[PDB]
Amino acid sequence: MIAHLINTDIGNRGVLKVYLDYRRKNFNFLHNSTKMFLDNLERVLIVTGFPIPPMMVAETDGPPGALAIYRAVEMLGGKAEILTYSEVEKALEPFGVSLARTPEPEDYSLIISVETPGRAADGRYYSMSALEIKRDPLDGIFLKARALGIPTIGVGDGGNEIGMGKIRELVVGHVPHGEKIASVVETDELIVSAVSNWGAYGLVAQASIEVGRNLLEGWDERRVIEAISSAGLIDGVSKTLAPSVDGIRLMVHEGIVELLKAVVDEAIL
Amino acid sequence: IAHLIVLKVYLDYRRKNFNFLHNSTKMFLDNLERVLIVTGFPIPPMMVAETDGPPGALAIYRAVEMLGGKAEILTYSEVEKALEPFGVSLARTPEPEDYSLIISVETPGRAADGRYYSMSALEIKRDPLDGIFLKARALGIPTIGVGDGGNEIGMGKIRELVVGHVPHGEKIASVVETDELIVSAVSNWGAYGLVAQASIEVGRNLLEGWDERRVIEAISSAGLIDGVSKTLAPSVDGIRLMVHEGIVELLKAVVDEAIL
Ligand SMILES: [Mg+2]
Ligand SMILES: [Mg+2]
Ligand SMILES: [Mg+2]
Ligand SMILES: [Mg+2]
Repeated sequence: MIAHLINTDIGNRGVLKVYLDYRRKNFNFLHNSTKMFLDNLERVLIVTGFPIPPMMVAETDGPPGALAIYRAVEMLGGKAEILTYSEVEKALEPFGVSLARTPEPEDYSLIISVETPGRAADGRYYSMSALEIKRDPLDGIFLKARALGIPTIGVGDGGNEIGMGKIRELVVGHVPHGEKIASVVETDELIVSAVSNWGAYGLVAQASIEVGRNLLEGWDERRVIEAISSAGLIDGVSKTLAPSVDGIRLMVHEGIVELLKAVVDEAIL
Repeated sequence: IAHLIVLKVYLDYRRKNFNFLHNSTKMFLDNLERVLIVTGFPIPPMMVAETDGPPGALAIYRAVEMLGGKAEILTYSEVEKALEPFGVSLARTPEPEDYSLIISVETPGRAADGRYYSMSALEIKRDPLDGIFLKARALGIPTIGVGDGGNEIGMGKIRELVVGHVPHGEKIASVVETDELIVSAVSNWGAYGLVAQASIEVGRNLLEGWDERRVIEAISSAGLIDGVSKTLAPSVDGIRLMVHEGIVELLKAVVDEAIL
């Protein structure tokens, strides 16, 4: 089971307990997110980028997952665009990604978020340690998407990201500073995972099984993370230019991607 | 770890007993003197042992000795045959009191009516292996169980969860209790998780060198069948080796991340 794997025990009690409760009530959240995904591939807007205090620089968690989704959208026949901050744009350049310009919800068939800050109750943006984020927000377009009724999907691994507002109670209860940190921004479908990137791959993995083709094949976790790390995107925990994400080294992320590919291939045969 | 390792039964268990893997691990590490490991799960109608369990028993067996303890295995004859190549100590006329720890990796447990059932409610007709866990509990001897369906030794500890989630549950849920219980998708993974956890507790990767493919093909050739297809395929629980290899590699990396 993909939804389970992407939530593997990291050492982060919060996310795990959120997953347990969230899943007890929405057992098939990953599949539901996948149906919405598959049904609206015409023109997908993908948003990522999470500034990290005190520098306010974007981290390694989120961009890779976005890239993986983008790649899958095109393989399935749709078009995609990415909405992020400057550094993240530079980091993804080697991959020739279409960058969204003066985007309006109406223009897209689906808008997905991978590790993007979501407004808290007090209208402010917070990191997992309760440090206010100072930088132009990206969640604004989701509020408009929701008001227009345009399909929305959120991926997060902490409680403070876009789409997390759907399970705000779970965050307040299981995560530190949850009351002040939890985002209120809702999403039509939500994917919770231990590492946002993983949640992203899980979507692709499930889509792959739904379609009968492994859309994850070719993905080189190592290369992608080294590339964006080189380009200046920092690790969210060590807050340094280490080739890792969420304080975890590549062997673990690489292992999850490989198992995902394996599970997908098995299910397809 | 406790996660990487029916899904609804696990889901509830981890919510009720959040530290079941850690607690199992603690017990494991504090009673390595002489460990009795029991496996072997008959598959009706043939009543021949499957590929799920023995590989797990073997990995635990290896870890006990690497930690300075001694291990013995209690199983059915074909499983003995299958494990022979690994130079495993077999148990002879074993007594509860003789061990500091008794562990079960996918072994059938009596149901409420004293009989043994497969997850499909077919009756398992072959000599029990669970009696020693009943006496072990009455004697106060540390006991750990690993299972993946609800009819295995140790599953008695969460009987309420099995009767509710599993089909035929009321009839097949095992009554046999164990002090600590490890629930997992595939029992082998449950056993590996135990070793992976012990590894982290000990600052040493006890799974290093574990060759999943090697083990499964070996016991498969030896005669042990895939539980789901009931055939001589080199798989366990109807899942091909590459998924199991991936699970093991993931566990090894998690351990490394923690150790270093
Ligand atoms: Mg993160
Ligand atoms: Mg986060
Ligand atoms: Mg079973
Ligand atoms: Mg099994």
